Amino acid sequence: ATTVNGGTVHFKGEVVNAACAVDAGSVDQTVQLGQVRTASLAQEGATSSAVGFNIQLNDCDTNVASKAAVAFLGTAIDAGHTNVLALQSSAAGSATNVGVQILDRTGAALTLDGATFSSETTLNNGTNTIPFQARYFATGAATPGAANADATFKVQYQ
Amino acid sequence: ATTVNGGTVHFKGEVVNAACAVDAGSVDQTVQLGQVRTASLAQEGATSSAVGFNIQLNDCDTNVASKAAVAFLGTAIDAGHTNVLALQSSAAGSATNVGVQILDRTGAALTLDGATFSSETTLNNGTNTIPFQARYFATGAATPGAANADATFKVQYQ
Amino acid sequence: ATTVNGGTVHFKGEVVNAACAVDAGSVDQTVQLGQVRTASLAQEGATSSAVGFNIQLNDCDTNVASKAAVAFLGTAIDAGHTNVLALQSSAAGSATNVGVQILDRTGAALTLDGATFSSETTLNNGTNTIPFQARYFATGAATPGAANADATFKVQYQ
Amino acid sequence: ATTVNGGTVHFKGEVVNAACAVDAGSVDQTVQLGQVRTASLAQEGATSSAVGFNIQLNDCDTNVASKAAVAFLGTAIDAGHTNVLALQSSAAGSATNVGVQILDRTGAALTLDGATFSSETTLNNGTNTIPFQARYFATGAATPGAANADATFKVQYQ
Amino acid sequence: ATTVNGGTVHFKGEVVNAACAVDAGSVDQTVQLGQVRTASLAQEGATSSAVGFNIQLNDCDTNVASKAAVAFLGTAIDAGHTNVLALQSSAAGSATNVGVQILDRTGAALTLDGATFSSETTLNNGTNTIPFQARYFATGAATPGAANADATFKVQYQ
Amino acid sequence: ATTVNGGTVHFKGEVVNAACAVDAGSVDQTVQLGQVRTASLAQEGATSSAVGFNIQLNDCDTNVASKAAVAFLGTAIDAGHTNVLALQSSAAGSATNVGVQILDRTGAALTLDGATFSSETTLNNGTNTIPFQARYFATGAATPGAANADATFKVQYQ
Repeated sequence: ATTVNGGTVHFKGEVVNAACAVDAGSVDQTVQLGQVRTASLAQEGATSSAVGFNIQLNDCDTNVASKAAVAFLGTAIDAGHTNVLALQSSAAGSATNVGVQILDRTGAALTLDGATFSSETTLNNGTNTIPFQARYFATGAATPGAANADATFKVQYQ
Repeated sequence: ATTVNGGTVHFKGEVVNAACAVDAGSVDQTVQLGQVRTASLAQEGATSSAVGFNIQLNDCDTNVASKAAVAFLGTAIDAGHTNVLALQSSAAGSATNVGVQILDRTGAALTLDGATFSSETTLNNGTNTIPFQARYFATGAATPGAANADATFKVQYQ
Repeated sequence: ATTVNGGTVHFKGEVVNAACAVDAGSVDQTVQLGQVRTASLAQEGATSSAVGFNIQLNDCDTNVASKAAVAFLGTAIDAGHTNVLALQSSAAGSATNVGVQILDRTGAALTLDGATFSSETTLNNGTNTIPFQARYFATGAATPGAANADATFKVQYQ
Repeated sequence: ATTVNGGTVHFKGEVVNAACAVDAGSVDQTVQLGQVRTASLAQEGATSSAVGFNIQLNDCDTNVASKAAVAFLGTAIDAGHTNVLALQSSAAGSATNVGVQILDRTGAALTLDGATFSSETTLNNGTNTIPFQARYFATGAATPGAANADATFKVQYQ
Repeated sequence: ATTVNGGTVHFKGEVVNAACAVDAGSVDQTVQLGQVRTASLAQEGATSSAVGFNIQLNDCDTNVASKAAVAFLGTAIDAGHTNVLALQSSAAGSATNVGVQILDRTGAALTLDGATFSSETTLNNGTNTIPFQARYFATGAATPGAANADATFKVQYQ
Repeated sequence: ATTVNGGTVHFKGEVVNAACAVDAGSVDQTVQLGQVRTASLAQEGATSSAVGFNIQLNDCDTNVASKAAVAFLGTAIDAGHTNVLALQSSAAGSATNVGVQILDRTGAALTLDGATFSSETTLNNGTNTIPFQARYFATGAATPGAANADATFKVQYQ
């Protein structure tokens, strides 16, 4: 009887030519690292506790590819720390001398060039979960502030 | 003492003469369908796994109306596929022979003309959620690319 | 106390005896198609990915009219391609053998003469948005250059 | 090295002895009102929906002045409607019985004599923005046509 | 080897001499009020449900200032309702007798004169978020339409 | 029946002979730096917190090129600071001794001559995202004011 305007729906997705497809919950996931004390990042090379995040793969076909690796891309904090993400929230409130390190399943920090892939993980037919960890890395004496960071990843099927 | 310029706030809303009001989280929502392999859309009529999204109606009054239906409006991929959304992100990166198909609570695909309303759902006083599903539809051999799409919906109360 | 002259303000608008009124954001809008590779437009009939744009109608009264259609009027690239917009930015830099195609909600290219109206969209009282898509159309081997174009539209109410 | 003629650049500006300075984007701005229906302006005194626009003040010094007001100057539509702008685009095609009203931040229409100043908004050090609204005013039965208008403003500092 | 023109990037920001700095996500934010029924705004003085939004301050120094207040500036709907924002989207389609009220942390509606600051909130070193609410206010029998509004705010530190 | 003039639509884009094409959302994008305090920019060489932005590439073909680099072009603040964007808003109200630095994915600031390309990022078939950061740079004691800036970029494929 009465018809009114409702609104808009935006659909996001991608068609890939690969052995697996990234889950809808892994393409744009947010990782809450929590707070970290300055006393825990009081020197160069100091690290915080790790926070785990996963990249799920769906509809995997082991006949097409047997192993999958992930390479992360982002802004590095320095020219001597290529495996540490630079913080980026705003222009005023952000921690200095602090970055974010992404660790593959072997526990090694991945360099953020978009070309160095992590350790290959064998795939099974179906749903695959690749484990990663993230932590704060101190390039000096840390100062308080926001510690948000962003990165993109690509998956290599071989 | 010290007063500085802060910024600007924009308020978006609508006043409707209807039995229900669309929730602020449903008037403009993003649905992340994730990725789909090209191998899963290798023929005309192929479909992917469905992703659900809801349209929430607030402050519903059953004395005004008891049933609600939703009609979507968007560009169609072809004249032979009038229930398949055409992808629209940019001029370079997009999947070909692929479209987004919107499913109502009965599993049928809705016509994207803004005049074919979904199955009517009984309303109760207060908050009502109308379930919907979105998937990918292949009008041929799919090719890799971005698969973003947009559509608008209206709500009919009777 | 101190009075100085500030400037000038210009107001643009129209009064129409129609069922709806075009929104202020739709009477003069810019659509960013983005870049497209010459490799994707390497032959006659080649098309690019589509970019969407909407023409919003406000204060619609379904008693006056229930269906709305839109015709477009611009310079055609050729007499054998009457649905392709010719590019026009300057005298030096522009793409050759490239045009702009406007697609209505059925996915069909519209003739650019201001007399071939698109598919009639059902109207509801209040805000109405009519979806359109724009893409690049190759009338030959495309060559690099700017690809700016423009057109005027008129709305038919019945 | 080939040297060719390039063209001409014209610089516009003004040196003011005032507390603030009008932004380069506010000295000459175009306000797009959109379309309005004759049915919404079918009687004397009928108003349309308002469209907002701002006049921005830069480099404000509160030590010189603390309050700024704006007076608008233009051709009135009648002797009994001195706060309604007369339309002016060309000798034909303009709307009759329609005018433009500039609304203060208190919602009151401003007299278009260049001497009635608006509400005195309080200034802060730095960028300052004064909100304004423009709407269509019907002095009779509105007729279709173009509804362009122009006005000039001066800023009072005290 | 192949160099092409990419595009343009625009950087927006402000340098302030204040105890805090407004976050990049708070200087220009959109608040989605959602829809409201005319039945909920059927009389003068009727209010809708509130939608919350925050203004975030970064790099706060409690040594410089301990309390922060926010004053909003915009066009008032009338002269008796100086705390109700006037709607402004286009010349047609907006709601009538409907406004937007901004409520501070104490629930009181703020006068939109740009000089009546909200309740003082104590600042802590680092990130501070000031809670605000926005609701709909009826100045009579509400009529259907778009209900967009805009306002600017300034932050006082003392 | 009733046909009225609707308005104008302008299509903007480019045809490029390159390995990738810049996304429509990256050809002309506005990034919000936010506010920054003069206390954080109180000396030459002082920097602010970084704000990230991306240049998305679409329809990438790794058979044409495997790496992409971006060079930015704009007005430098001084002769000794060739990698700091000069602020440009208007004849009044801008900040002094403040500029914008665009940081490569390696964390280094880029020279703004349109010929110093950033570090190459490996490309994959399909959508590619190149990360960048923007911050404020002080060439002296910063003064309050607006801090808007502009720059153009070009992409090298090799």
